[PDB]
Amino acid sequence: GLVPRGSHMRIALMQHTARPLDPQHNLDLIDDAAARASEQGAQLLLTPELFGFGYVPSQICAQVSAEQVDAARSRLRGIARDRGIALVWSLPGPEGPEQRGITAELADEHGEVLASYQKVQLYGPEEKAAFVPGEQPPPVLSWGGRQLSLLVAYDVEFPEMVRAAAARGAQLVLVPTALAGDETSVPGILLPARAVENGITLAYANHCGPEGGLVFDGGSVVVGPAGQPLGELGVEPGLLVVDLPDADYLQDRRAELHRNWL
Amino acid sequence: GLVPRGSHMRIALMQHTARPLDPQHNLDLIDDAAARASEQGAQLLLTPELFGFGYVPSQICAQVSAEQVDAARSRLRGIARDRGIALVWSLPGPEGPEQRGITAELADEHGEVLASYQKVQLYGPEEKAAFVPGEQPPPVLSWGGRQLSLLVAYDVEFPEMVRAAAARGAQLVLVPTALAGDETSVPGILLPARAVENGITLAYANHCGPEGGLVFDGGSVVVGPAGQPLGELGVEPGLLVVDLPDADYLQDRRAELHRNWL
Ligand SMILES: NC(=O)CCCCC(N)=O
Ligand SMILES: NC(=O)CCCCC(N)=O
Repeated sequence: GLVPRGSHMRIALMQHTARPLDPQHNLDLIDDAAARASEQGAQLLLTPELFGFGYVPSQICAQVSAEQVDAARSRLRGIARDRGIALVWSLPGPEGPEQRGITAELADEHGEVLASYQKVQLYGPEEKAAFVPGEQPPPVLSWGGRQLSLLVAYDVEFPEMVRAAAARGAQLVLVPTALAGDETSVPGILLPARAVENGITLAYANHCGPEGGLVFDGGSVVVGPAGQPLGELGVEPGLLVVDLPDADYLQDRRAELHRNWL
Repeated sequence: GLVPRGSHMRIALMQHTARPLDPQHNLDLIDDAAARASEQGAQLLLTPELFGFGYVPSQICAQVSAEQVDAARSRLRGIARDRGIALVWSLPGPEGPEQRGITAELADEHGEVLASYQKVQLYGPEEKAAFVPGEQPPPVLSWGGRQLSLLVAYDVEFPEMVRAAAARGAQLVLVPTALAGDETSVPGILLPARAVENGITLAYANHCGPEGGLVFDGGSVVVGPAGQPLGELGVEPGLLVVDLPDADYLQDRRAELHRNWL
């Protein structure tokens, strides 16, 4: 509807099926989503993990060059500009095939990249074979009047990763993902916990449908700091649009002890 | 019912109202529970936080001497013996009023204390004024064919505390608690997450009803490693009896990085 009294940030999440190794098609889909999100008055669009090339880690590593990643990145910056909306995307990193990870980046409505992050927790043997894990903590930055951060997919399943973002001041954690296999406890159990245990909002944007030998769950969701869904999708493609409203675990935690016990 | 094929541990949880500063009454209640649990073939009974003196931290600190704590402890060891069942209880620690914390201890069916733990995360100003926080990680020990551990109440709300137990090999985490205020997201959201994110079982034993200026939630529960309740109580007093059946987060986690980011 209309932007409410008492909300100063409206976000959008893209849920859709990508075609493996067809970035012209996948980027066209993000362009359409960015246009529809901007038309609904969203200021930011979050898109799923590796969407541009499809979630096909072994085939990315074998077939997708650094020049082809750079061209998709350049076009995504163009979409943020031409559609006038901040965009979070996830591509392979910019290094060579054997040296790059899986990334997430935030570009503003001018097409400038404000923040970049390399996925720390790679999932399973195919990712671990195709990508190098990140070594840096998630970034946190002011945008639209809140502290935003980025994490990718499996990352958010580790309470430590979200705690790292929140400990640096994050209020809204944006998470491109690619979750298949009817893993209902991730959105159902883990994500609400991450939100509650840190007093933060998390946005989780998944693929859906048949893609790269898997069938993705959909279930994209924005979870508020009480653990409740501010909005959620089912299994079908969709554009989720949400207005964010305007125990103190982060202070009580004995971090110095905890760091020695992990 | 009968002990099932495929289960070699049956546990019991006591949910009840304590009377503040009346350990003869409160220990009589634990004695009754221990008798009923043992009659149902349970090998261990878990009881709630500070049950013996009631959950009244400021009044414990002001009125309950080290000799009176020691006498209750001695009697609880007697109950484990006389009723022939392992018992987990939670009392003030054995030091002076100004030096003690909140503890949990496990005694075997012979009345010998196998493990002791001092609550690390104290909750709110009254606890923090009445008790000294623990400084040690949770203990983990073989008993009944599994690795058992202990945590207390608020502790379990910190993913780091349960991760510490699981990283030392815990399979079943036993948690005396005192949760009031209709805090449904603790049993509803956090506990299932703790179980899933570590692949462990957690038993959570609460007070219920009117006690010490609060009304306790009940909602005692045993949560399995899929995050599902193996058994649970509502708001009324009860004895919950459960048979325990016979992503690899603990291996994937980049603990060395995580320890620097908390
Ligand atoms: N792209 C990913 O990180 C997939 C995460 C799957 C995690 C899970 N728990 O099944
Ligand atoms: N005895 C306790 O540790 C009370 C925990 C209350 C925690 C909560 N989240 O409200």
